[PDB]
Amino acid sequence: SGFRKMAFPSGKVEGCMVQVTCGTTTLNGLWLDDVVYCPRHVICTSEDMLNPNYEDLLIRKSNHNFLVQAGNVQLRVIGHSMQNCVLKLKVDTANPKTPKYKFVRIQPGQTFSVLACYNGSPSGVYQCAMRPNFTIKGSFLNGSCGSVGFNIDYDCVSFCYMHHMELPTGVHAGTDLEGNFYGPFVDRQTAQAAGTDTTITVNVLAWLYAAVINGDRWFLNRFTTTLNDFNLVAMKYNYEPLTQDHVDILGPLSAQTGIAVLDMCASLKELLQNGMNGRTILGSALLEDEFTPFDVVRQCSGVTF
Amino acid sequence: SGFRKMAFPSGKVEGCMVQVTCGTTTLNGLWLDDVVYCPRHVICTSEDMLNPNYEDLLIRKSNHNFLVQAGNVQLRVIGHSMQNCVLKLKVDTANPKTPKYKFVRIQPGQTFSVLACYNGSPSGVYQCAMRPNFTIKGSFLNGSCGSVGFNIDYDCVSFCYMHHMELPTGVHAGTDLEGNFYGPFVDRQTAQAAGTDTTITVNVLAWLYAAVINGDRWFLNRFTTTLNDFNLVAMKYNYEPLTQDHVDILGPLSAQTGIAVLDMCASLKELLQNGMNGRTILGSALLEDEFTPFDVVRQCSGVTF
Ligand SMILES: [Cl-]
Repeated sequence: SGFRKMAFPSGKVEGCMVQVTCGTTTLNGLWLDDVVYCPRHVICTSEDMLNPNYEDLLIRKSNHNFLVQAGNVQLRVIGHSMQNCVLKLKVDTANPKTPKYKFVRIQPGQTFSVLACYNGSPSGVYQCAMRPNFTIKGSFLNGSCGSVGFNIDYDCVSFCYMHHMELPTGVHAGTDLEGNFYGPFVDRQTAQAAGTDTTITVNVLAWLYAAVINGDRWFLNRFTTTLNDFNLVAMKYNYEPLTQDHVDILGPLSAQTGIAVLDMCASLKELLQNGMNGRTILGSALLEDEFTPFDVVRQCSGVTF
Repeated sequence: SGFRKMAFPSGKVEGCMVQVTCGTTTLNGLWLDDVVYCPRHVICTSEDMLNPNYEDLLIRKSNHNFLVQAGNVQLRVIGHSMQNCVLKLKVDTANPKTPKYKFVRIQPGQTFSVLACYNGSPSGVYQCAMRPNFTIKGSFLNGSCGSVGFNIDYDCVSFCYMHHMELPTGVHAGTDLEGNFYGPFVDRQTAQAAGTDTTITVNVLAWLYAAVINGDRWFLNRFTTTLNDFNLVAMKYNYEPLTQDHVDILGPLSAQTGIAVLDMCASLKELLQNGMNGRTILGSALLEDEFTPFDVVRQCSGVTF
């Protein structure tokens, strides 16, 4: 029993982290087969970041200007190219630790693990979600760019995020591994602000199911609701509208616990309207929305990799 | 910026996890050099656990009864012994992935990362603390025993916990790697209940410092206090008494932020007496106590391994 915010084991990704230095700038790269992926802003100065022209800045860079180091050993760069907001540095040696991997672009509401790194060295691992406003709430300091987010399906690492930017509000923005930013953000130091941080309703419901499975039940009530009635309350509280697709995804948790999805929605409705009254659910005093239904099933069943 | 509940990278420990089977019971073992460590209750049936005599049960076991498997490859057991509540299974092959390591017995209030495993396979990683009542609040299902907790200091893994038992209240108990239980718990299925779950005051204060560093400051006030005055409130709210040793440990965070330790204590006092008023601190609606002062410095500075 027990339910914790749990990251995937990070060893398969640790073996892919390298240091990338261009001039005075050092960040992290991801070494898969004979390619190292990193943020293109490695080529920028702090000045350049206000209004960088990356294609022009890249003209002054050659293969030998990209210093790539794996632990204590230097990698030889034999080519480089820009794809959207990432650079692909072709090296002469395939990473011998390359896991089975995929690149995936995730949807808002999906979760993933981040391996925070500095100077190519892993510092820690934690769990995040792609927020509905396409930011993530991470833990990133200067030098952490190029750290990646991922999921694991048995032996295959699906990389979904690379870290690029911190907004003035302290939230984080980045790209998929094809170099396309999530949301409207760009790799320049400019006035770009995050939209409404909507709560991921289907994830809250999954976590309430997790609570029931693990003994926390005080919030269950005698009520039910409808999708349309619940969504009137969801709107008031800046929650994502619940759809029939969400209901269907919660089917397995509903079957396991015997609590109809719409009954759990009525529990959530009362929690939103009345608060917690100083009580806790799975050790939290607020409604947690960074566990997906699949996360809950996984952790409550013991799936391994 | 940002502050997250962060575990250590788990790769060095992943390479040490094996499966141990005795008769009908399968759990996890830790393979370091030519020894595999696991809970001695692997030799028990579900019946045996009410009142097991481990020395008598072990008489009926030989080396060949302990099936140890590392991934898909079987290890040959050439000896076995019991040390307190763990078994040490000597194998004929040293683990080639053995990291630099130490065994440490931690103090209540200290934190560590857990690599939850099943059938010798890692499932996830998360951060815990040794509670003042010597339980931990983990996420463990049947088959997770033998999963370990650890800290990393650059390249050295300090193993501090091995998982053994779940109490009827859903909290968890286990041993150090010498097989001595934390607290008064025993590896039998009996009436043993946890004591008061005291809040780790020095950790709350460290996390409040983390909040100030990362932009959350609304709880700072115009007040100060003394150790003795603060401890009158700590007692009322089931907080650990704050000592001068704790004050000294917070010195570096006090120097960085310019907020005197006793001023932060006065902020905490007001939070305990008045609640949060529906506000949050670092994304939490309660006072988090599973970050140590060293954790906060580490995450706010970017230490790597
Ligand atoms: Cl909370």
